[PDB]
Amino acid sequence: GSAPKYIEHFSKFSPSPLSMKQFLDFGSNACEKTSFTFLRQELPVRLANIMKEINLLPDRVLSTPSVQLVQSWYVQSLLDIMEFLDKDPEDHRTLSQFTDALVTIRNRHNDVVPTMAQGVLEYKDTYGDDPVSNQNIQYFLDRFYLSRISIRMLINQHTLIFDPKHIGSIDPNCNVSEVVKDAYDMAKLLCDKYYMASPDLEIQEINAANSKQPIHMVYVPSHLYHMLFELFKNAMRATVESHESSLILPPIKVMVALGEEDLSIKMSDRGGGVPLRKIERLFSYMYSTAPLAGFGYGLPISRLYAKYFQGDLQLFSMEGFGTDAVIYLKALSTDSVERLPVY
Ligand SMILES: Cc1cnc(Cl)nc1-c1ccc(N(Cc2ccc(CN3CCCC3)cc2)C(=O)c2ccc(O)cc2O)cc1
Ligand SMILES: CC(C)c1ccc(COc2ccc(CC(=O)NCCN)cc2Cl)cc1
Ligand SMILES: [Cl-]
Ligand SMILES: [Cl-]
Repeated sequence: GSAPKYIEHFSKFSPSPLSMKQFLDFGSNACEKTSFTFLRQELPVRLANIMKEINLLPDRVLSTPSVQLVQSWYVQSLLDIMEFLDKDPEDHRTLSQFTDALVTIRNRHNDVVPTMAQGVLEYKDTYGDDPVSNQNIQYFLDRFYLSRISIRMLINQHTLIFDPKHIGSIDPNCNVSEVVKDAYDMAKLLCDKYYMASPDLEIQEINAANSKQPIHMVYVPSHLYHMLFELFKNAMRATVESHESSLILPPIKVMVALGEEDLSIKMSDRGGGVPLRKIERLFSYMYSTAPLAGFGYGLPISRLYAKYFQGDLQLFSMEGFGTDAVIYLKALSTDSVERLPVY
């Protein structure tokens, strides 16, 4: 076969990060031909850059089953997309079978998260959980997962639009507070199910420049929902379990602030907090892997969604009181550009 030749060829290119504007323009919308000619080049590039990094893991990680399995999905996926390079953009049947091909590739990779987690596990028992192993797992999986978020983004934008308000998974007029309440409502529903007490919500907006206007942005609301959901679930558990022997149950307070460049979402809880020394481990794939806890993408992945369009997600706590979690997002669509791992 040709996979090592392909990987090698296409890893010579750099991925091309897109901005919200580039994304919106792809989606308003007859330029299917153009998304196709873009993607049949860009996907192999992104696949091959990440595939190259996987193949440079030491052989005692690389030869484990979990990694072999995902390596075979990547090989197959890239091969699926090769078939279209010499194919004819004008032939409407080329276009339809390429969409079929993206969906098949999306389904194929759906279970990477639990697959990789078996690899982390196997490595922990098999070679240990020393700080140096931790940094390497961190470094690799943040890049692997960021890369994966970016590919799904490309693919979702194509299949949603080439099957008037929403542009695939981008909402150009996303009402942040609305996404906050929806994620609260959903986490409350689970909290009430498993704990039979749930905090309330207080939302406060601060629109610095337009004191009274509701706060809107261009964003991917499913991502924002993922992050808000994981935060609510954590804050609820902290709040509820820490106030079991007490009657008052503090609310979870969220502030949504709009600056000139940041759009910031703080979620404040009175769950008793975490000492400073234990905070980093909440972002560690390795320390948060062991053979309400069932729901959510997790902290480390929620931070990647934030980073993905040049934002961040940070935690700061006061042991004995509670924790603030903040999502930092870029306010302006012009500063929202894909952040892709640097190969
Ligand atoms: C990471 C995670 C994943 N899945 C779920 Cl279900 N829970 C968490 C999670 C982890 C840490 C936290 N802790 C520490 C904590 C505080 C209070 C209790 C309750 N005690 C515990 C002993 C007695 C009552 C337990 C733990 C936070 O301080 C915290 C972290 C992130 C966060 O976003 C918000 C937070 O409040 C909160 C949630
Ligand atoms: C995500 C899964 C697949 C996973 C599981 C485990 C790992 C671990 O990867 C390690 C572990 C230790 C070291 C230090 C070292 O001794 N390097 C020498 C290299 N021979 C380097 C790397 Cl790349 C990565 C990814
Ligand atoms: Cl990163
Ligand atoms: Cl932090």
